[PDB]
Amino acid sequence: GSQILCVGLVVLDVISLVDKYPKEDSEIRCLSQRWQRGGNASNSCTVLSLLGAPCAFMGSMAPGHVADFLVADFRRRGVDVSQVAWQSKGDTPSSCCIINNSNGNRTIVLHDTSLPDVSATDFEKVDLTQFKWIHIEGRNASEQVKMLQRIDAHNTRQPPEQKIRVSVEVEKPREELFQLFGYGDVVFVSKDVAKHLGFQSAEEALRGLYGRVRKGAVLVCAWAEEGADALGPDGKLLHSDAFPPPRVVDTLGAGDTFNASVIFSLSQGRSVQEALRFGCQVAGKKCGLQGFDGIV
Amino acid sequence: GLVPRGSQILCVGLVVLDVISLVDKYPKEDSEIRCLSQRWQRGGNASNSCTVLSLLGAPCAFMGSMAPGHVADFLVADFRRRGVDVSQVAWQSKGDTPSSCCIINNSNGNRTIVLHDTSLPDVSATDFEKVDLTQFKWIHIEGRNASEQVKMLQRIDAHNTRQPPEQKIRVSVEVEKPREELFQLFGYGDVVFVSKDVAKHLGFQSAEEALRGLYGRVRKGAVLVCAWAEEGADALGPDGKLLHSDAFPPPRVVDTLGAGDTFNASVIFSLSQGRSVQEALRFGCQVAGKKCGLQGFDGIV
Ligand SMILES: CCc1cc2nc(C(F)(F)F)c(C#N)c(N3CC[C@](C)(O)C3)c2[nH]1
Ligand SMILES: CCc1cc2nc(C(F)(F)F)c(C#N)c(N3CC[C@](C)(O)C3)c2[nH]1
Ligand SMILES: [Cl-]
Repeated sequence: GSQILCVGLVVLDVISLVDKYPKEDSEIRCLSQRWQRGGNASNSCTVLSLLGAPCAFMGSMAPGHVADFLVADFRRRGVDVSQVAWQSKGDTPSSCCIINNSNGNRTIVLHDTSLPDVSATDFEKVDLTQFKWIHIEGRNASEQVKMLQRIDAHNTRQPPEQKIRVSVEVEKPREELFQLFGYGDVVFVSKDVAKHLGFQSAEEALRGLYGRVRKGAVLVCAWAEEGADALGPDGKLLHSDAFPPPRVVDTLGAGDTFNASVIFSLSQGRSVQEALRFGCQVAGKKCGLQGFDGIV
Repeated sequence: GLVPRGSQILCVGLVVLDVISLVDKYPKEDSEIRCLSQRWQRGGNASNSCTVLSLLGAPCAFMGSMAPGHVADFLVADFRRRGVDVSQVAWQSKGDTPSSCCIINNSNGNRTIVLHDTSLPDVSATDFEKVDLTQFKWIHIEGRNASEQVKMLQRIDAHNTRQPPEQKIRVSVEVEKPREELFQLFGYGDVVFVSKDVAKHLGFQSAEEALRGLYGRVRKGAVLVCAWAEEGADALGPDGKLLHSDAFPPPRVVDTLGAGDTFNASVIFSLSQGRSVQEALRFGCQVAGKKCGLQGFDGIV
């Protein structure tokens, strides 16, 4: 088990870099434009690859010239596309990303093409013996739970030595996804999902939502400039201060850089404290760079 | 391939990739929202004119700046989809192929635009010097880099001087942006298009006021054309006769985006076909009117 699998989205991010965020009905002119391979799992993959970890992407892709750019990006990164669930009905999703240069804030206007999501069926044809770790980006909850149950089942039939570690990301404040809370050894819950539940801090969110996690699972919550916090079976709250760059220029994919760096550090067998710190470290380095090149 | 001699209408100007999103509410900074619909459209004045000329049944070619890439690839395949000849493109070593982001609010209809970057250089007089003019019957220039286009226009004038009247290249100019640098372009071309917005910024309040007020700026024998949306369009020749055509509005107005370009290309086409300035104004108004009740350019003819 040498690879890390990331199940989720691949999107074409059409990035416009603005000197100030536009006012409604205004006609701003951007400083620079760029095309970049997006989607949470696709970003985590980039980050993992840059960190030296052999990784594989699994997500739906619609053949076309857009997919040709995305696939070429994965291949240039060394991201294994073999497990890609190629669809026939639909187009590859795209998004319009306004990056405010003065603060690094990112505004994503997503076009979800209604492409069929990766199903338990697509997941059943996957050889789980090559994977050290598997990360699922919370989208089709009910169907992903079937992929999650399939991993638990494989793990029981395996020695503690060659067991697959699982991580789950709850990013959007969707009720269907709160069932995944749930599964996986490491559960990543976004600051957005936390505020949706009436939690005003990462520690509030952790203490409040730990009940919802599997026995032995680590619940992780990043809180932008406030750093990130973790809560494991011991009940001890772990915290990492952020690593902000002096000039924050691009936060697009920062949360993904966080996730992949926590998964990476924990995959390398480091403490949750060390992994929390490293997550913040790599996410913070990224926030001072455009794209993902230069974080290591 | 082999283009026959004096057969094409050339359009020199912008090509841009417009990514258009329709949203429930305008997105606030640092938010990940889902759009209702997303369109990737080929825009730009000379670009749009080419599309219309192709639909009208004219062999047409586009000359604009593009940088090799995936944005250029989408635009070149859209050009070809609309039968536009793309062999005159000034391919660039530095800069980004223009791409604009438009956010349309559902609840109020207001459009927020993130305009393309300055990075890509315009078509130059040295870029235009390389073109063998003989395959063109008409050359239309969208006013942008005025100093440089003036030399292009001087070049067409030079070419024309040494040709029989039956093989002389007719020329048109579009001054659409209210930029000072452009107003020198009035003195060039056989047909001069002035926009309602340019006319207003110069103090004019009607097509009549604009044509009578600016006809002095044109060269001897030129036609100065001004379309004023719902008020129709006027043309003014060297005879001093102010021509007019009323607008031909559609039953319900769908998309007005690119209708000025549809008008321009239709006036050019009609004049290129040997029709009169009055017959061309009319046709221009008819085609631009039909376009307004249609989404995109699909069935304008
Ligand atoms: C309000 C938007 C925003 C600003 C910002 N700044 C930083 C900085 F500390 F580096 F300056 C980080 C980082 N690391 C960060 N996020 C991105 C998601 C995250 C993993 O929770 C941390 C941020 N998010
Ligand atoms: C204020 C926005 C606007 C509405 C509108 N409606 C029409 C209609 F008459 F068809 F209803 C036309 C036309 N033809 C038109 N313009 C767009 C450029 C043009 C060549 O001057 C004509 C319009 N512009
Ligand atoms: Cl422009």
